[PDB]
Amino acid sequence: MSLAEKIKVLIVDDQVTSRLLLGDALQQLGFKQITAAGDGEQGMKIMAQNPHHLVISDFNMPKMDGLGLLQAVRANPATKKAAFIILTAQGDRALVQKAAALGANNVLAKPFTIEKMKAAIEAVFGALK
Repeated sequence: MSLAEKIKVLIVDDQVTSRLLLGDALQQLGFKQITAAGDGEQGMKIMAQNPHHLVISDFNMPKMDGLGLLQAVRANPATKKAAFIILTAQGDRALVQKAAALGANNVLAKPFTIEKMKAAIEAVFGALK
């Protein structure tokens, strides 16, 4: 169609260390494509403007955090298939299901552990039934 792969990873964080970590963790995972722009908002338009299948951001001061992205997806079905990640000192499946049920396509946390991170990604990728 427009993108044989149409599988791009969007990772934008206010802090480099944060965006670097995520990009690093996902890097070793060989995600697909690391796309970062300004912030959730900047990365949202930059991401939407193109193909994407992952939306990970930090909690620094993004104009469009995980939830923010979800809200955007609700306006754009193009990113409605993009799984966003939101790392916070909360990590509650309740919030995940809350947003994930609010309309979000997929909300996963970005743990410092490869086990959790690999699991999250493994889910964001697999997401079978």
